[PDB]
Amino acid sequence: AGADLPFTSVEAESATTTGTKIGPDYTQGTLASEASGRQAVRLDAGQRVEFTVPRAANALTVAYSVPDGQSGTLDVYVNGTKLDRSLTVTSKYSYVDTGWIPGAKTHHFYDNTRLLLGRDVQAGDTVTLQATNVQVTVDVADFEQVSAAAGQPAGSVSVTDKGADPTGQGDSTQAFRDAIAAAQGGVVWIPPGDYRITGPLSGVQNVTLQGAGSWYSVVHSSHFIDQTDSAGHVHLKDFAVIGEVTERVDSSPDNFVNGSLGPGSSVSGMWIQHVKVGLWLTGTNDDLVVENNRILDTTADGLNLNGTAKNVTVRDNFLRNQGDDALAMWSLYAPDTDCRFENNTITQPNLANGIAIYGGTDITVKGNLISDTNALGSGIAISNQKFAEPFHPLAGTITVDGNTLVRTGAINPNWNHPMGALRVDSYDSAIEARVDITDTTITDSPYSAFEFVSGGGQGHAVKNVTVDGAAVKNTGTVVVQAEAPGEATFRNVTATGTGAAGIYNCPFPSGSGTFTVTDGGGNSGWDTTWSDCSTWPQP
Ligand SMILES: [Ca+2]
Repeated sequence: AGADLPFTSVEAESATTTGTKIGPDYTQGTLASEASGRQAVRLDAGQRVEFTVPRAANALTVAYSVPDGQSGTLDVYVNGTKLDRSLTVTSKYSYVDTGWIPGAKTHHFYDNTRLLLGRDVQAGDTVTLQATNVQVTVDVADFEQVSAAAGQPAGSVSVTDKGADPTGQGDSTQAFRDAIAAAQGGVVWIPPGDYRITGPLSGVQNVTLQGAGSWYSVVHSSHFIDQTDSAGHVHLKDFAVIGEVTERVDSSPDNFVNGSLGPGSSVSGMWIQHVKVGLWLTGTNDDLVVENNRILDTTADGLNLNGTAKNVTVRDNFLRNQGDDALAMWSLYAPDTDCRFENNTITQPNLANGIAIYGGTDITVKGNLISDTNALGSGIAISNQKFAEPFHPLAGTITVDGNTLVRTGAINPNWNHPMGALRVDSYDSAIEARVDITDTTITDSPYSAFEFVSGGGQGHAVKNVTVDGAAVKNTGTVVVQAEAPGEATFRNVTATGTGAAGIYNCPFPSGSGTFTVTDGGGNSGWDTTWSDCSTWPQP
């Protein structure tokens, strides 16, 4: 499961250090709770963490936190020799409050900082991070092989020929606009450099915007593309869009893409960071492919298909440190139809879900690796929670296949009751789609594995659900947390290390009916039921 990625992560807590390990802790609002693996290494200015390089690499991304209000640098050594550049570390993009979200606490403590090494280290080499001028809590480091900067394709129109400033001083918005107009049906080239784009660009259609690689062609914008419609055939490729967003303003489109890329479009090879939402997509995006991107450090969702999406594929992306659902489909206005989230890797959404499907028709969630979620969500949520109107509830077949969910689920502070790793939630209406949950690996869940709930207390049925094939290991409470009326069939679910019981079956509200668990065969390790519905299984 997960994205096919040209990098390998090494947890700081698995490296050799003179600092202090923090965690594990799942408690909402703690520094350790937002760390990958629930653990990190605090480095005083004393102290270093020495990583053994896991693979050939020439680039480094580090997830870290520094105290709010402070900033500094983190030195890098390779084989005991100090590199001549350091990582910039700051709290500027961290420590986000969302008081309007009930139950949310201050969050978003970490950030990601990157550096080309100027060297190509190899497996067995040592990369050491040394704190010098600020206390740095290091979570995890990614070791990547980044290709050399690509050359300009023949016939493309360079933004610098239209007046763009690759030193990042002047505003390049008009130059990009002029290049797009001059390269209709063709390619706009973004040479290596830093480009300030106050933005937004609109009328982006019939054009490829291509950089030399997301480590070389860097756009600095907090409002890059914003348009309600487009003729489509837009291809965004191989550049970075890095904003300066430090808060979540729901009414402000402080996003990389806001609106419509039109039909037949694609987004690939991008590095998207320090925005509110990476891609807030509405309207016509038929057949859009969003693939092989990194979306890091966003104060809200990584990507949301907010209605009308048709045959959109989001695949092979890496998402870390989103401020809400990392990937979401919200079928307002018109159903998202035949869309798929496939083979993505998601870690540490600060609140809410790894993947959330709210309504929609014939949706696939396949092959994703989702780790370390927090209060207010699940690893995967398949949901009829509407939030607003006009909403289109789940319809057709929802295919949830081949996903791996690691340390997902959390106590919701609004109930003091937990959300499970994977939930089906008949929040505002009964499940009228078929929901097929197959070949799921659920590992080290702090609470329950599978949850079936009508989360608003309205008593709508969770039904038409089949769970077929699962490897469930080290579940804190129950394999099945059944709190909605309805029915589901379970086959081929193998559980080990279940903390409390196989099944908790206690539907609410009283008066809304029973939930029938059908044992379809092949199940093992969870053949017990929690005896007392008036109590809660504890981890
Ligand atoms: Ca960690």
